[PDB]
Amino acid sequence: SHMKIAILSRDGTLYSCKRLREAAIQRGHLVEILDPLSCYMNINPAASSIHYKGRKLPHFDAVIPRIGTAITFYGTAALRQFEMLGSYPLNESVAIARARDKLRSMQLLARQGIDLPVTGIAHSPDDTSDLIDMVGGAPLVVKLVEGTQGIGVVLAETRQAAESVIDAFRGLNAHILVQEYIKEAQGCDIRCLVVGDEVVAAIERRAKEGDFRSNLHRGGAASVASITPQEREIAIKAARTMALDVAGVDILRANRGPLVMEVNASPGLEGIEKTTGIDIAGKMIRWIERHATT
Amino acid sequence: SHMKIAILSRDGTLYSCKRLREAAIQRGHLVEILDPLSCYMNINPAASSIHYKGRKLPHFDAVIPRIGTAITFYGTAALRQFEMLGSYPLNESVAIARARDKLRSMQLLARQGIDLPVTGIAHSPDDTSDLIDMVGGAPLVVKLVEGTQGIGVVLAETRQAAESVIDAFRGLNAHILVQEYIKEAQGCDIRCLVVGDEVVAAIERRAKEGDFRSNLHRGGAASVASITPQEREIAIKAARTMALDVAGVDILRANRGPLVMEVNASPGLEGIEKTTGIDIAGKMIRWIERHATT
Amino acid sequence: SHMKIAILSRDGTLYSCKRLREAAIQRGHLVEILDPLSCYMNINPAASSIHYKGRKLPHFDAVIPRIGTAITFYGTAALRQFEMLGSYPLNESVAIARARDKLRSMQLLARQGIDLPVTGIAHSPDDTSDLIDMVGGAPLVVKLVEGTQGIGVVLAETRQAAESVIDAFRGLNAHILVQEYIKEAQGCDIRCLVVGDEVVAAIERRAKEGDFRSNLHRGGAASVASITPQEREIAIKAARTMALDVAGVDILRANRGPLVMEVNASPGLEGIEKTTGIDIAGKMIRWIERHATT
Amino acid sequence: SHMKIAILSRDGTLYSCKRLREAAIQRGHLVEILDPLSCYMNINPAASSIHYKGRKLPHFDAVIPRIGTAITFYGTAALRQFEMLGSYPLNESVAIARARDKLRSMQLLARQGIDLPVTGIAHSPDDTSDLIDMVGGAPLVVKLVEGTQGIGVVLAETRQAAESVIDAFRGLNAHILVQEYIKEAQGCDIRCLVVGDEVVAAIERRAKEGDFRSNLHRGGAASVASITPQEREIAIKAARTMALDVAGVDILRANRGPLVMEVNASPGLEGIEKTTGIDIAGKMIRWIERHATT
Ligand SMILES: Nc1ncnc2c1ncn2[C@@H]1O[C@H](COP(=O)(O)OP(=O)(O)O)[C@@H](O)[C@H]1O
Ligand SMILES: Nc1ncnc2c1ncn2[C@@H]1O[C@H](COP(=O)(O)OP(=O)(O)O)[C@@H](O)[C@H]1O
Ligand SMILES: Nc1ncnc2c1ncn2[C@@H]1O[C@H](COP(=O)(O)OP(=O)(O)O)[C@@H](O)[C@H]1O
Ligand SMILES: Nc1ncnc2c1ncn2[C@@H]1O[C@H](COP(=O)(O)OP(=O)(O)O)[C@@H](O)[C@H]1O
Ligand SMILES: N[C@@H](CCC(=O)O)C(=O)O
Ligand SMILES: N[C@@H](CCC(=O)O)C(=O)O
Ligand SMILES: N[C@@H](CCC(=O)O)C(=O)O
Ligand SMILES: N[C@@H](CCC(=O)O)C(=O)O
Repeated sequence: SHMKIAILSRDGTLYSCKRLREAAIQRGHLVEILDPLSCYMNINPAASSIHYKGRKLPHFDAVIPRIGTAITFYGTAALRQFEMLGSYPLNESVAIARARDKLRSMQLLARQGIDLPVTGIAHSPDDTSDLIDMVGGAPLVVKLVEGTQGIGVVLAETRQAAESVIDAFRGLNAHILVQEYIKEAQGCDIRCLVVGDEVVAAIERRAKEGDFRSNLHRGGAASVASITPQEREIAIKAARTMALDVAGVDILRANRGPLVMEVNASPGLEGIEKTTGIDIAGKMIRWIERHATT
Repeated sequence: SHMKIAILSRDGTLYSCKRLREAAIQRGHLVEILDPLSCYMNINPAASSIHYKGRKLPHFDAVIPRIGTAITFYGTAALRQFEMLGSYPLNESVAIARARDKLRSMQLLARQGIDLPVTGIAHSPDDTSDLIDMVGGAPLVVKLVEGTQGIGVVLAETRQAAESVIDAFRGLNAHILVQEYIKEAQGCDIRCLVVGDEVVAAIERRAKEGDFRSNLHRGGAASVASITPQEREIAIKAARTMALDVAGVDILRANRGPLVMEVNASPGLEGIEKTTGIDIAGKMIRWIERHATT
Repeated sequence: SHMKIAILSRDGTLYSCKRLREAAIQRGHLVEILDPLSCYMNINPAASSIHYKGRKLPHFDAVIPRIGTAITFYGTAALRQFEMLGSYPLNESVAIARARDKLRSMQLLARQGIDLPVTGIAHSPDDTSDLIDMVGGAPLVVKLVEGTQGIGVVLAETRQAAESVIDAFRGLNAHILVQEYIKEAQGCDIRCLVVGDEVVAAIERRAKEGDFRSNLHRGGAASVASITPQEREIAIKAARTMALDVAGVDILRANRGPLVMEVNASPGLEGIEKTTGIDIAGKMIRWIERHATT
Repeated sequence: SHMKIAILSRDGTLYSCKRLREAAIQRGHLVEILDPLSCYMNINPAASSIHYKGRKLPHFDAVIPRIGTAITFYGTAALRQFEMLGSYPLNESVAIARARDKLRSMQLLARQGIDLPVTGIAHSPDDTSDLIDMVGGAPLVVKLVEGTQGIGVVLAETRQAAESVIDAFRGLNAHILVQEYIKEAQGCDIRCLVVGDEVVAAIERRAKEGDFRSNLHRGGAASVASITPQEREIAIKAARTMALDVAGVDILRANRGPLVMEVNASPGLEGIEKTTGIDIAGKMIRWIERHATT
């Protein structure tokens, strides 16, 4: 087999290490870890070599992009050139790009029939009351975003809280913002990791006592999870819908049923690997092996 | 005929006025001018009405997006919902979005065989000298960008100037940056306006005495233009390649031949209309008439 | 008399016009309106001439700074050099600088015994409940700030609203934030204009029906005002405390008495002049005449 | 003795550790390390207790501020309240604030007779050529700043390089910018640390081969230094001029003589302590002991 695999990321942390690791072990591939910001290239004379620290990169059979949530325009541009050069990517540029846009993504999932929590979109709404009644929620979650980031979620328990929050962010200096209703659940969401056509690993993220969130560490506490065949199907469908080869789908257990809340094109590996003991980084190299062409 | 056409833009300026104007005249259409930021809607239960100042919008047969270069994530999200609701757009969401990304666009044009000036892409290159020799240029233009904007172009006449400039912007607080070679020309570029499958109008933009630029007004001076059949074909091909129904293509007259430098999905109307005396806003309403379905 | 007065501001709008106007009329002074951003100078060899569009400025007997709320670091640097060159300023650099910092200013006023509304300061408080009980308010105003700007005020009517708002902004991407209690009043505040040791003019700013604010135009409606001798004294004391020669003091009429809410070192002239019919721009030139040394 | 000393900083890193360390050792003081962002307090009813994680802070005899270069408005506001409460600060709020403003500081040093390199100040100069000839330098250093930060320095060796750089940053999206001439020296500057009325420690910072800088690590390499009595006097005078109790003065060895280039109100301790083996953190606690009042 023996591939030259590149890993597009900004440094050596567990996930990037765990595949330098699993690609050198598994069918003895060669691996170079490249900062996308240090690539530079002629986007003109179509294709052309990619340059890195004064030398020309040597042609990778595959590229594993792991692009930051703040470097996504240049990151995917570099990714694109590798694709143009022949490298197989897990998660392709177009799909990664789209994925960062939570709005376009939520829309896409919704159109494709995937059960989400009822969700409003807004920026400078002009009539907060009408916005709150739309969506329905007497208590709901407001999620600030700003461009393509996320900079806060907050629970609004009463009508007035939801009003004061929206009116606050309305001062466009916060820009785009999302409304969806809160849950039964209990600060607990299931995170599935999809690689290709299967859910490779899954954990429960539980919130702390003080309010909810649940986030990785906003007071988070991980534990191994018991996914229903229904939840497994959905998390795969979300990834398929998104055109992601590797993805983190987050699911909320509502009375009505499982609801997708978020999809990630660069899920972290540490918490989910350490929690379950599963070789995820290996299932990704294995996926590359089944699809890249040497 | 009689359509309800919406115009997605942030205010009443010549271009937005000139089509409220041309749609009310031409086959007596009804027009509402909407700020995208004031739309708010359920992106979930697939489709769902768009809300605006407390009321529900009434279904537009067509939407004319004219989205700002700084509102492009929410703008195209709102655009998308109109599309999902049945409205025909001139310039669709996906195509508009992509267009803002100058990097993805330059790449796309290049791949599709369109003659551009030789162009390097870079962010934090690590070896400026190698970057400068790549691209070739002893004198070249450095174009700062930052995310998806543009915040400066500058001519670097010597090797050292090109060095000092790159090293300056390299401090990532400027982020993504473009290198391409300077011209014969003479601070003068041809701007074509494409509507559908034809170039509807064209002007020459001439720079002032002090250095170049040429920009609309960075010292700009407009005058009617004599486009060659070759230049006309290209400006149409660029728009086709970009999937833009309406576009501003800017062309540089180089010795080698015409070179596309830029493509815009919301070209201004004033300078080009006043200069030529052509009813552009009408050719766009006319285009809508040939393609929207009532 | 005949002075050379410079006006440090970024353009010709009512206030800047109304003193080019009043300085050319009143004792026939000469006036140049300079953009601070276009000044450039040697801050070293102590003093040294200030340069502007390739020429050296000619020595102004006085400088009227009218520096933007976003240009205040360079603005006051240029201001400083004029001071170093001999020019008398109304509002000096140090005082202007300090004034932009609403936190340092509120603190200073408070220390100097000036009645303010009870006010909490916070950034990432860690225990919102304790913050809300401090300050007291069951209903209070949260005022987002971010560095030195202001980007929103909002009323929180219930405990929960005040909670959700603080928790929202707590995501430091909003940075520094202010809590103070809401009023009787009724979206109405008195704005005094101080020039030297007297209140030169005063208006009432009344809010619209929908909630409060009251702002110039956040639904604002101006009308001539009846200031009590007590309110007049305070607005003068605030300016004195702040070391401002010209200032806009905003006062809230509370049961307890008049409360300073805000102090401005570049108050607008239009609304207050048109409302009252008073020649404010002239009272400022007159002040310059009494204090600048030719 | 036994003082309660607070350390205002955002975390445990060498310098903050090395004084928790030296204050618990030296005359057995009690130390609490507080994040300024987590303080919250009533700036009104003059003074009032400072709150931290739901509890009231207990009165510190002294406060050691170590405020970030990006938190300086809120940081110094919290600092100010400690001062208002009786705590002795090394480096007081006003002096710290001013210090962040490199422009006001360079100006102040210059006015007070301290030899600096010849330095131009500019933002959007309008005539770069005149700016370059002012300052004199055929080769000079351009230092981007933006508000109050620093985001780049660069050497411009030729006239054209200096032109292209200024014209680049001129696009105000870089904001305020500094010109000063380059050196003999050789990417090497002397860094003195002043505590009170003496230079407590000093190192040489040497640049790498590729161009200059010299920065801590922009390729930096530290080594113990041999300060002349002249250089020692200056570094003390700079700190005195700046009203800093603790300061990092950086000096360039020019033919003409020693030139101050920079003054810091929160110098790092690690590089300078490890290089020289001097107990700096102790000389600061000792200073506090001589001046704080229990
Ligand atoms: N609609 C909702 N209902 C209930 N809890 C939610 C909802 N949205 C988010 N949360 C909680 O808040 C946390 C933050 O959500 P968010 O930032 O959108 O996603 P992520 O967990 O991927 O960062 C989630 O882990 C979840 O437990
Ligand atoms: N590669 C180039 N060679 C010569 N001149 C150029 C080049 N790129 C840009 N210019 C000049 O600088 C101006 C600014 O270009 P740019 O900002 O990229 O496009 P736009 O004109 O669409 O804003 C152009 O009008 C053009 O005349
Ligand atoms: N503590 C308060 N109590 C009642 N109303 C307030 C309070 N603070 C502000 N407001 C109202 O909100 C408006 C916005 O206040 P702010 O932005 O702080 O000052 P400014 O009016 O100078 O912009 C004010 O005009 C005022 O009428
Ligand atoms: N005027 C100058 N002449 C020569 N070298 C300089 C000059 N200014 C700065 N340098 C070099 O560049 C480095 C960066 O300078 P700067 O960022 O201003 O200060 P600091 O070293 O405090 O960060 C300095 O250490 C110095 O060696
Ligand atoms: N969200 C869109 C798709 C977005 C895209 O294709 O990029 C939809 O409803 O299909
Ligand atoms: N620039 C890409 C296309 C980008 C896209 O499809 O969005 C190419 O070379 O085809
Ligand atoms: N706010 C400070 C004064 C601020 C200053 O002097 O700059 C005080 O209580 O005196
Ligand atoms: N730079 C000023 C002093 C600045 C200040 O006092 O804050 C001077 O020349 O004195």
